[PDB]
Amino acid sequence: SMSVKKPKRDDSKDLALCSMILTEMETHEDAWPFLLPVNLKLVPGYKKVIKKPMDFSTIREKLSSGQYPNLETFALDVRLVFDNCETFNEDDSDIGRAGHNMRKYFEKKWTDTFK
Repeated sequence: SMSVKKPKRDDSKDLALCSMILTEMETHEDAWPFLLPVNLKLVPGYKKVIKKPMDFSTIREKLSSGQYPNLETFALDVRLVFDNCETFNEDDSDIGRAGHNMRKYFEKKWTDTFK
């Protein structure tokens, strides 16, 4: 509360470490469904159904231009990528499996880096 603060957690490496994690996700073999925005002209249903589209390229631009105020807003956009994938794709499809694999990959790097 006012003039009463918890000890200062060092956040000075967060930017660099989120960039490294994002690099690792970009270079995973199963990243191909997620590298670029879904083409809303060519994919029927996507625009109406997925209220907040997200992809790795868009996360990378936001990261590079100071649009994440902290590491939790970064993790929210990564998870949005996988939540959207589950909304639109069957679990037993190549894309559906890609999304489960990538979420698992991400959540392990996140825990090992920050928890």
